Amino acid sequence: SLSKQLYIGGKLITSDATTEIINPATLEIVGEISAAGINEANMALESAQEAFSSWSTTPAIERAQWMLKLRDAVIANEQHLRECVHLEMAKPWQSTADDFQMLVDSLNFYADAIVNIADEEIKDNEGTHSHVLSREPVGVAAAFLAWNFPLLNLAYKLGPAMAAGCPLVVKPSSKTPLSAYAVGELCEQIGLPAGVVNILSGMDSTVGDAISASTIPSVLTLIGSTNVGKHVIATGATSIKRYSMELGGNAPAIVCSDANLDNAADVICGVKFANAGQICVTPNRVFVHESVADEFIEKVLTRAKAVKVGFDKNEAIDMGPVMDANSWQRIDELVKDAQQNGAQLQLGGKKPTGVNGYFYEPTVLTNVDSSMKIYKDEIFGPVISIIIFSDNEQVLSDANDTDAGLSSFIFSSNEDTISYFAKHLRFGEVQVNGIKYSINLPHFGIKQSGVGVDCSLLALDDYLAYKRVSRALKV
Amino acid sequence: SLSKQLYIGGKLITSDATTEIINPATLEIVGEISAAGINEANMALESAQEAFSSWSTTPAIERAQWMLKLRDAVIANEQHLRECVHLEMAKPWQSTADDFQMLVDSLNFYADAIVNIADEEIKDNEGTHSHVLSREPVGVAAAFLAWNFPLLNLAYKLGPAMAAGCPLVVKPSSKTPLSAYAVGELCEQIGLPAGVVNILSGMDSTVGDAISASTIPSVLTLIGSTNVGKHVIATGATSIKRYSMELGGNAPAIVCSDANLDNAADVICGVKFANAGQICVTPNRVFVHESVADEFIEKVLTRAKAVKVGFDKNEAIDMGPVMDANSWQRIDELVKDAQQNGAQLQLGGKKPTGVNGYFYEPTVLTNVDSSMKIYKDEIFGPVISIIIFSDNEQVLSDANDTDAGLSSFIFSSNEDTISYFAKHLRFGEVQVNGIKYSINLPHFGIKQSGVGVDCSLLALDDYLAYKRVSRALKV
Ligand SMILES: NC(=O)c1ccc[n+]([C@@H]2O[C@H](COP(=O)([O-])OP(=O)(O)OC[C@H]3O[C@@H](n4cnc5c(N)ncnc54)[C@H](OP(=O)(O)O)[C@@H]3O)[C@@H](O)[C@H]2O)c1
Ligand SMILES: NC(=O)c1ccc[n+]([C@@H]2O[C@H](COP(=O)([O-])OP(=O)(O)OC[C@H]3O[C@@H](n4cnc5c(N)ncnc54)[C@H](OP(=O)(O)O)[C@@H]3O)[C@@H](O)[C@H]2O)c1
Repeated sequence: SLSKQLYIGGKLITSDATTEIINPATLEIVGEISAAGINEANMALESAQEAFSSWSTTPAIERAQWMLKLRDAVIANEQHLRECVHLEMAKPWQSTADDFQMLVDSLNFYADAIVNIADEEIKDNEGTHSHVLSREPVGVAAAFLAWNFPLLNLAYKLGPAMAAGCPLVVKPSSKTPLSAYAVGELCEQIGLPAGVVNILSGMDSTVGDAISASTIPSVLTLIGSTNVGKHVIATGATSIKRYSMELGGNAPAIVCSDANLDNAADVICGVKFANAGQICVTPNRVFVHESVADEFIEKVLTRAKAVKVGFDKNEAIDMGPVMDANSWQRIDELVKDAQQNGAQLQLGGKKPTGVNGYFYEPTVLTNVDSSMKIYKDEIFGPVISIIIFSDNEQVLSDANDTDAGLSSFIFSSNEDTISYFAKHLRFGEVQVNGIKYSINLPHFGIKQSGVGVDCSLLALDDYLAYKRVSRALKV
Repeated sequence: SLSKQLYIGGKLITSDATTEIINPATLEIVGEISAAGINEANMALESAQEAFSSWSTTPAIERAQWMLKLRDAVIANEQHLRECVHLEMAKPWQSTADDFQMLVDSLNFYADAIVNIADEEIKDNEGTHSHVLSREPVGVAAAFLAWNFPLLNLAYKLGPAMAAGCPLVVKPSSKTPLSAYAVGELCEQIGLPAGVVNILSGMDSTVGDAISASTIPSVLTLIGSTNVGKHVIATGATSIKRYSMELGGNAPAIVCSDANLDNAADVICGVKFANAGQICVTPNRVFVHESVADEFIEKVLTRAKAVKVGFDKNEAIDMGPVMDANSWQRIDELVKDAQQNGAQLQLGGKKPTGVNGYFYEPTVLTNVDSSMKIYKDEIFGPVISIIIFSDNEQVLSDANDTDAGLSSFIFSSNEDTISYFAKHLRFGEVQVNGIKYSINLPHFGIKQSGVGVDCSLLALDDYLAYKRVSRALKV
C-alpha cells in the first residue's frame, strides 16, 4: 500500500513515469509514487477551476463537515500516516506525532473558524448609504511544501483552503510525497467532491513552473527557501495573484547575564536537535554573554551528548538523519569553513563511525564570529553555533544583522532587558525564555523571510476576498 | 512658481533633465519639472532607507502631528494645489476639489487611525505561555500613481505610509506631476524629516524599473493598469516584497425592469461624464432590460446633452478633455469599431468641431454585444455603452464574463433581485441604486483588478507588519 497514485479530479490515476522514495537512514527503497507531468498538472488545475463554482457556493457548515469527515479518516489511519513520514524521511517515531496531530488540529481549527465568520457593517459618515463588508472564496489555490514537516506543512494549507471554499492543488516535495499521497487516498475514500483537493508531485522546472505560470490559480503559497520564493513570484507574474510566502530564517538566540542557563540550554538543545535541526524557527546564532559562557557551554554539551541518534520505530529515538546528501554536504561545509576561520569544534562535526545513512552528530561550535559563512547562512542542521558577546546594545545590532526576519530568542530574568530586545528585534516572532507554537498562534516572518501567515485566524486572509455592498437609502 | 524641483532627502534639488507639462485642452506649456534619472532614483531610495530607523521609532502621536502639520499647509495652499491639477490635465475647477479634499481627508483619517492601534493578546490553550500580537512599520514603500486623480491617488498612499512609519518614495505620472511636486514643496516648507517623503518623476524603463528592481523597498504599490501591474510584480522579484495593486476594471451596470429609471440615469451619467469618464469604478457595460430600454435611453440622452464641456476656471464646466492623443485615439477606435459591428451611435462619437484640445463629446452607444471590443476592453472615456438583456440569470453571467473585479452596479426595486445580484456578482464592490466612495469605505478589486485595499483602516495592513512576543510563564 506504499505504491500510491495521483489524486486528481477525485480519482486515483497513474502516471507516465514513476519516482521511488529512498529512506535517508537505511538508503533502501521504501515506496513509489506516480510522478506527475505537465499534462497531469494541467489536469489538476482545470479540475480545481471547474469545482470552484460549486465548492465556493457550498455552505460553510457543509464544507466544515467535509473537513471533519477527512479528520475522522485521518484519526482512523494514524499509524499509516505516521509510518509514511517515518519511512520517507527517517523521522523519529515520536516526532511523527507532531506531523499527524497538526493535521487533526488544523482540520478542527478551521472547520470551527469558518462557521464563526460574520459580515460587518461600515458606518456611513454622511447618512446616505448602508455598507456591508463580507468575505468570499478567492479562487483556486496552489501550494508548494517543504519536506521538513510533510504533514504539518500540508496541514497549514489544507485546513484554511478547504474551509474558505478554495479548491487546492498541493505539490509536496519529491523527497517526502508519500504521506501527502496517503491523505489524497483518504479524500478518495470518503468521497470528497472532485477538484476540491488535488495532490501531485513532479519536477520543479516542469510541474512546479507550470502551476505558477498558469493563469488559473488565484493564490500561490510556498513553504520553502527565499530563493525559490523569488522564482515563484516572478514565474507567477503571468496573471495577478496573491502570494503567501513562509521562507528562510536566521534566528538569533541571546543568552544574557541573568538568564536561567538550565532553561536556556533545555530549550535551545531541544529545538536544535529535534528533526535534526531542520526547523525554520530554530536558533541559528546562539549569542552567549562572557560571564556565563563557560557555564552555558558545559550544560549544552551534556544535553547534546544525551541525544539518542538513529532510526528505529521500536526505540525511543530522539534525532534522525538529515534529508539527503546535498543537505549533509552543505551542513558539513559550513562547519568545516568555520574551523578554518578560528571556530572551535567542541562536539560532533562528523557522521558517526561506520554508520549507514546521512546522519550528522549533534554538533557544538564555539568562537564563531560575524564573518563566517555559518553565521550569514541558514544551517538547517543539528549544529549549535555559539558567539560570545559582552554588551547588550552590540548584540542587538548583531542579532538584526541579517536579511532574515522569522523567529528570535531572548533568555533573561531582567524585565528591562526583555522589553529592550522584544521591541527592537526585527523579527516576526520573539520567544522569551522558551518556545511555543500552535495551530491558533500566528506563525510568520518579516523582511526576506516571507509575506503571509500560517496558523491562527489570520491564515484565512489569503484565501478570502472582501466584498462591499453599498446601497443607497434615499432612493 | 510653476517650475518645481525634485524633493529627495528633505531638500529640493535639480537635475540635468526637464519635462515640460502640456495642458490637454489648450496644448500650451503650463509648467516644467526637474525630471529624475536612475541616479536620483537611488538617492531617494537610499535616503528613505536611512530614514527608516528614526521614522519608524518616532511615536505614533508624533508622526500624526507631522501629518496634521502637512494637512495645515495643504489647506493653506488649496488654490495652488487645485490650480496645478487644473493646469496639468485640464480638470474642471469644481472637480479639482475631489483631488484636494481627499488629501486632507486622508491625512485626517490615518492620523486618528494610527493613534488608536492597540496590541492584542492571544489565548494559550495550554496555559504555559503568554502571547502579545503587535504591529510595526514594515519598511520603505514605493508608489506608482495613475494620472486620472493626481492628488487623490497620492492621498491613498501618503496617508497610510506616513502614519504607519514607512518612508515613502512616490513616482507620480509623467503626465500629471505638478500637483505632487507642489506637495513635496509643502513638505520641505514645514521641515519634514529627510527621507520620510520623496517625490520624483521620470522614465518608466529607467526610473520606474530601478525602483521596483531595487532591494530597498519592502512594499510596492501601484495605481494603474493590469499589464503594468504584472510588469511590476516580475520586476520587483529581485527580493521578497509586498504588492498592493489597484488595477483595471470593467464595471457592469444592470438596470432591471423595476428600477427607478430617473435615479439610474442620474447615477450612471454623473460618473460616466465626470473626469471625462476616466474613472476606474465607472460603468463600462450598461445592461438595460427590454421593457425599459426606450425609456432609459431617452433619460440618458437628455442628461448627456446637458453636460457642459470645456476648460475655463471661471465657468461651471462639468467635463474636460481626455488625457492625451493616445487616450483620444484609443477611445475613438473602440467607438468606430463598435459601429462597424452593428452599434448605433446616438450621441457624440466625435470631437466637437473647430475646438482645440483632445475633447471627446459625451457619447451614447446602443446595440452593443459581447463580441465587440468596446465590451471586452475598459473604455476609460465619456462613452455610455448600452447592452439590452431580458433574463436576469443571463445578464448575471454576462456581467461576470470578464477578467476584471472592481466595481459593479445593480439598479432595482426588488429585494430578491438585489440580493441575487449582490451575492453572485464577482466584483469587489456592488453598488445598489447609487454610488458611494469615501476615505473610510474600503476600495478594492478582486480577480485581475489587483490585490490590496485603498481607504478604510484596511489600507494600513500593507504598511504594518505583525510581531508575536511569546514568553514562558514558568521561568
Ligand atoms: N517559514 C516557515 O514556516 C518555514 C517552514 C519550513 C521550512 N521553511 C524554510 O524552508 C527551507 C528548507 O526547505 P527546502 O530546502 O525544501 O525548500 P526549497 O528547496 O525552496 O523547496 C521548497 C518546496 O518548493 C518546491 N519547489 C522547488 N522549486 C520549485 C519551482 N521552480 N516551482 C515550484 N515548486 C518548487 C520543492 O519541491 P522539490 O522538493 O520537489 O524540489 C519543495 O517542496 C528553509 O530555508 C526553511 O527556513 C520555512
Ligand atoms: N483600482 C483603482 O483604484 C484605480 C484607480 C485609478 C486608476 N485605475 C486604473 O488605471 C488605469 C489607467 O491608468 P494609466 O493609463 O495611467 O495606467 P498605466 O499606464 O498602468 O500607468 C499607471 C502608472 O504607473 C506608471 N508606470 C508605468 N510603467 C511603469 C514602470 N515600468 N515602472 C514604474 N511605474 C510605471 C505610470 O507612469 P507614467 O504615466 O509616467 O508612465 C503611471 O503613473 C485604468 O485601467 C484604471 O482602471 C485603477
